[PDB]
Amino acid sequence: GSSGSSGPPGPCLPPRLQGRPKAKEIQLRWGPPLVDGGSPISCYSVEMSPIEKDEPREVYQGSEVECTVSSLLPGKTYSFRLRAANKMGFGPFSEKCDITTAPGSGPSSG
Repeated sequence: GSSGSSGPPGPCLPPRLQGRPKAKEIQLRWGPPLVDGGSPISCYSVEMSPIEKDEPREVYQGSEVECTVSSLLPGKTYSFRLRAANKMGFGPFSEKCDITTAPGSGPSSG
């Protein structure tokens, strides 16, 4: 029994830093939201921003729930967010999760 009308997905959850972060890169792993606005999600969007300065910019966008950010600074924190989109549109971002990159280290493997 329909209630009203479909729409964008609710506030998704914050991405969980996958494995271990890097100097200028970081891995994340999130999942599908509970409230898809009634419609089956289509694509997600991760907007990262340097806690230091409010400069949010879509760093990832696809159908997967796990990606790897790059072009960042080591020993520095970065507020990441998450948002899902459906046939209706994009919804609100998730809780800004602050993640501190690596202090800069590692062997020479290529």
